[PDB]
Amino acid sequence: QRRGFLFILSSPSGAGKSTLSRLLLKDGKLELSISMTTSKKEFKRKRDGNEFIEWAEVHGNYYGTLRESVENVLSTGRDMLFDIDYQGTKQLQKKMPGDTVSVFILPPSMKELISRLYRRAEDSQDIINLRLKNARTEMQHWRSYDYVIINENLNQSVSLIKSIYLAETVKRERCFFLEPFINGLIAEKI
Amino acid sequence: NQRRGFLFILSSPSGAGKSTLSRLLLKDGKLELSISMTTRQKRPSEVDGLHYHFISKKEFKRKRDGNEFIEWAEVHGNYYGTLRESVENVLSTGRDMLFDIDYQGTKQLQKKMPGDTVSVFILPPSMKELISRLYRRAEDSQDIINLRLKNARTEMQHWRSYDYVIINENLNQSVSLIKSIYLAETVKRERCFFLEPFINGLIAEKI
Repeated sequence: QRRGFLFILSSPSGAGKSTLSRLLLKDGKLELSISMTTSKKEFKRKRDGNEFIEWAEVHGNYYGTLRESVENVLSTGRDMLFDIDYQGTKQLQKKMPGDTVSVFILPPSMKELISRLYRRAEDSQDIINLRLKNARTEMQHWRSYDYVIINENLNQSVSLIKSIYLAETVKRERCFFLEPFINGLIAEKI
Repeated sequence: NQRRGFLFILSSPSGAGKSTLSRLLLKDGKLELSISMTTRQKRPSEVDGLHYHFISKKEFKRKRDGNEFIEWAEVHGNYYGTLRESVENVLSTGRDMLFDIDYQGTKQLQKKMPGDTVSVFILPPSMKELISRLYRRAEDSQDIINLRLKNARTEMQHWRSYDYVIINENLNQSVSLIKSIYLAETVKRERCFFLEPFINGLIAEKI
């Protein structure tokens, strides 16, 4: 009845990604994308063939989403969740116009962002300060997002994100069933 | 006024449940209802100022020549219009307005205030369901019913003017959707002008 879209969530410091993602995947309406990771020669071949809708190098290995694998899902009306950074977001939005919905999630304050990082004991003060620097770089790209949420309350934020998702499932442009259905109401014999 | 107010436009073929959905959407107070001026004669059960301001054809004409209407249309043989001053006043406070109008008013608002309107078209699941709701509603003479059907068809011809289309299959689900559309648009980036100084605040904050 409708085309699926790629649901793109980004956060400076990307903190609580596993939690917010898990909360949005629980009911099953969103599919997680299975990324190809590092043959190395197939990655370059698929990249040189424009097979990737998104690609990045993380910790010395390549990760990518294949255009074919995403296009299969969206044609069936199933939506896909992406917890990625600005670099991935810009690649998808350029490649999939009309099929992307991007949400940027901001901290209520840097003081609160620092507090959350200082509750991840596996992070030295240096790593904390490096995460703060990357957070400031990411926040500068906020204008590339359809929606921006200030995470003042995680429960409110989950509610808002779910509303964004629900709202986008009934956008006129992606509900291709509307034209024959509405013509059918207009022509129905009474 | 941390973000731009917007005009939340609900349209439906008469008998698809727009009026009931509007009442439920007004309950939590975030939306203010737009009161249209009208040249329709006030019905015995109506009260001026609750849904319409009932004025004369000459007074409607004079308001139109004085540019007082941000939007006006002839709907079912009577004139209806929204005063620009009433919209300006609600939106200056950063507040959102609920609108109960047809496609003619919708198109004017979208052309004058691009980006500040959110339009939702509500459809029946069938015309049989539409007729079933029209009978259950009123004193239900066949003439009024046929004519409401004709109007319903003409309004549905203009569905491409609407940002969202909802098929009213379940009333609770329909309320959930429209409320979800409302909430999503309050956090739409292009109307949150507060963002830039707040994010510059986050980037320039001392750590």
